[PDB]
Amino acid sequence: VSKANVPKIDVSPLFGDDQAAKMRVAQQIDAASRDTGFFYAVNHGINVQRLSQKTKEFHMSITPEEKWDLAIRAYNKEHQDQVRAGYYLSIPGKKAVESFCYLNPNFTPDHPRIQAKTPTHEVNVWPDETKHPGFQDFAEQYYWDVFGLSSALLKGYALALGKEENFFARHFKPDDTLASVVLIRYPYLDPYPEAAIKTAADGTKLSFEWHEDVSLITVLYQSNVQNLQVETAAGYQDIEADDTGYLINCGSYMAHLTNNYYKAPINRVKWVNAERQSLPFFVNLGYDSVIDPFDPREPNGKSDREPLSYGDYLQNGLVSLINKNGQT
Ligand SMILES: CC(C)[C@@H](NC(=O)[C@H](CS)NC(=O)CCC[C@H](N)C(=O)O)C(=O)O
Ligand SMILES: [Fe+3]
Repeated sequence: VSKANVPKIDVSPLFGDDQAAKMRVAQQIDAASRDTGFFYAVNHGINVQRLSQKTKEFHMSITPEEKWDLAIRAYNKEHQDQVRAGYYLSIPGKKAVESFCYLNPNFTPDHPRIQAKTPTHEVNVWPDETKHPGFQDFAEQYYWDVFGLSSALLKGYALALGKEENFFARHFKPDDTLASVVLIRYPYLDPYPEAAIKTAADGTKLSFEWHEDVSLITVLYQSNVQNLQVETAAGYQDIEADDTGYLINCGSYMAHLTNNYYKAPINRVKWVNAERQSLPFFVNLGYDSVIDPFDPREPNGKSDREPLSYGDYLQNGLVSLINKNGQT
């Protein structure tokens, strides 16, 4: 098994006003997006030490009672509105992974999309404050911190594609974003449940099978345990861990709108028997966001692909991913 080329890109110029320096970051994003599809964003300004500490404190203290009370509909029939947000339970002996997903904190009962019952919009559920002091405040603050980094990254992707820097970010707004955070715990288990280990076609033991990401881009922090692989024509390559950087890649919405010029890399999660954290932020636009496709390979830039509404894309992508790779 070879190792993927995953460059470490200093993204700090994307927060500034040095336009030429931003173009030099964009060039690196372009190069990575045309190669394996992944890069590490470094010098990003997020305190990832506190992110990992606060996330660990939550995973390691929530009780079974609290998990039922927060559980998504797949684990608790009483919670028919929780298709996305809430707790995703492990199944001892069968399923090792567990996680907590939350959405835009601005999705309240006031919100027009909640009042209209538009799919993919939900009001977040939270544990008891006294049982988890500071957790909700940390998690909401983190949502906006990673939103800020993601907006910067989107300026880099726009410039990389020959567009003005707001081409993506203009659709990425705090009032309507469908972006999500998932706080995933992959546990150490001895013995490890065989049912929680899948065997790939190439014989590799996996915790999550091959897929393209359902996102515009994915902005991922993981603890320092190597696990991810990306598919190339020459086979799967290992993505090295870097618990100081954010692992970035394009999702299938980007592949659609660029006429596959920036592909959505196929990736999978190797089985590793080690306690670790996986904390993705899925950069999703608003429900009615439509980006007009283009083809950077063509002199005239024209694409014949249909503009896709982001909400319909997300609803179908999340359902399909559950159908293909299982309820997480
Ligand atoms: C590879 C990581 C991103 C992570 N995998 C994942 O998070 C996988 C593959 S991208 N993603 C999903 O299952 C989609 C979760 C969407 C979320 N419930 C929501 O409502 O928005 C892992 O560690 O398994
Ligand atoms: Fe993925």
